[PDB]
Order: sequence, then structure tokens, then C-alpha cells
Amino acid sequence: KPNYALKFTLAGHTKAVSSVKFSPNGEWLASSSADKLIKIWGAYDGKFEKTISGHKLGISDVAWSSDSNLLVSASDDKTLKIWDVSSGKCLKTLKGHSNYVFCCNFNPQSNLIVSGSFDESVRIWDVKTGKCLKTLPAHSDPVSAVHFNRDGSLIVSSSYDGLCRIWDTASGQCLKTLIDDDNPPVSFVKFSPAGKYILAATLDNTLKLWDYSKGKCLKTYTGHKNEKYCIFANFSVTGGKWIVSGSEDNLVYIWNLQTKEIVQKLQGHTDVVISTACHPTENIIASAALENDKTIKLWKSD
Repeated sequence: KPNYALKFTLAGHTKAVSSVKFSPNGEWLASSSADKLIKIWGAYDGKFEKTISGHKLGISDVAWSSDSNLLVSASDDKTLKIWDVSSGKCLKTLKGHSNYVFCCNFNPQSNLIVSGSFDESVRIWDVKTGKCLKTLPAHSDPVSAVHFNRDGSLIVSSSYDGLCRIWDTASGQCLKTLIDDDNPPVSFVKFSPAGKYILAATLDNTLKLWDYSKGKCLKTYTGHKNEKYCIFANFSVTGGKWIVSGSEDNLVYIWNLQTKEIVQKLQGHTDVVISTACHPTENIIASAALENDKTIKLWKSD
């Protein structure tokens, strides 16, 4: 079992936090908020670095490029923005979604961005030109998450329509639809770090690990509360092999990936824990909470 202990609390956002992500190089934490801002923090000391501004409405998601040089953000202003983190410059504004942009990610080569929207589409954009390469008529309700697999040849999307879909990046073809024995909204999905599996959250208090090639649910993680919000979940890989998630009872939950047992709950937030992130090299978790709390917490384990 891990022994995550609170090390730092990061105050600065003026509304609900929406996402936290560690830079791949381990140096930084990026946060997005309903306050329309991105903040950068030191990953190891929690020290505030700077604010990246320009969205006109709240931000739902932010993601790093694989070389830690760029961020992409998804906003209710119906845009994504590509940011040079060192300069703070907005390199490109990606316009084309017809409603709120909810989710975003770079591909592994950080030459493409994928986005999902309340407009029920998935878009694929060229990083260097900022132009949209493809629009996928992916879902019949808002798209909650989008993620590329380990070589960028596939995208997984999740939706409030109750589906996860896997797309061919090059053709835009729908290769797979995954759904279990009930049809609750899907609030999050991502590929596993080696890409054998997907991890999906549904708004029935359930995380599931799927073998997407076989189309089978292999594991379920339960015990937390998740019926309303799009709560990210993580694979923790630096020490023990864990699943990490926020929860609507204001806790961070940590499960054993193999056994599905709860191994730790982290107490301290005063509102829903909307987002968690796992440091790429150190046993460090970042957690972030909604409007009644507005803080980020850094936790560290032996």
C-alpha cells in the first residue's frame, strides 16, 4: 500500500479548478479553471510560476505536449488555444467547434491535437498550422474525453451518450464501440500507458478497465462517488501500480490495479475532487477541487 501524505496546498484560482496535469519532464504542474486561466506551478515545491491568460470563458481541460514545451486548452469560448509555455504566447487559436470544447490532448508526436465538444464531435487539428484536418461525427451527446493511443494511430472518445468509441486517426473510421450491460453517461476515458487497455469512468460510481481489442471489461474499481462530474482517473506507475481518481465525497481514492482493492483515501479537500494527476517519475499526486474549495494539493508517498 502507498502512504501519500499532504505536502503542499496551491491557492490562486478564483473559481472551480477543472484539470491538473504534470509536464512529461516532471518540472511543472499546469492547472485550468472556470476562472478562464491556466496556472503553472513547480511540481516538487508547489511554488506558483505564472498565469497564462486569453480564453474568454472558463476552461475545462489543459494538456501538455510530449516535450513539455506547449499546452493546449479547451474552453467554453468554443476554442482551443495552443500555448508556448516558456513565453506564455498563444501560438494558435483553434476555431471550428460549434459549442463548448470540453476535452483535448496532443498525439505522441505532438504534431496533432484531438478535441471533443458539447457539439457531439471530435476534431483533429494540425499543431503547426492550427487548422482542422478532420471532424468526426462521433457521438449523440457531449464528448467528455479524447485521448490518442501510444503510437497516435487511434483515438478513444467518451460521451454522455453512454459510449466509448475508437477511431482511426488517418481515416476517421469508427473502429469500435464499447458499452457494458447498462448505458450510464461515460465521463472519462484514456488508453493505458502501454496502450493494451482503456480506463473509463461512468456516472454510476464506476471505473472500468477494458481490453479494447477483445471488447471485454477486465476490472471494475468501485467505492468512490461519481454521479455528476467529469472526474479524470490515472494510472500511477512510479511505485506500486495503482488507479487514482477524485470523488464527489471530497476524497482522492487509490486502488490496487490488479486486485481492485482500495489501498488509500486522501482527505483534505472541502469540495468534489474533479481532477488528479500522477507525476511521471516521483511518487507525487496532484488533486484539485471544485468552487467551494478552489485549491490544488500535492501529495507524496514513500
